[PDB]
Amino acid sequence: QNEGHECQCQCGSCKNNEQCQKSCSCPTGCNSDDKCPCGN
Repeated sequence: QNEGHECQCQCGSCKNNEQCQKSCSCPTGCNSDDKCPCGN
């Protein structure tokens, strides 16, 4: 499915890969590379 959730993380590292967009494992707060726990 969208095995993560709606990522929407304002991190460039997120905001590029539609993989993480739906398959990201970060909290809503993740809008900073510093605090990007994303497995993509």
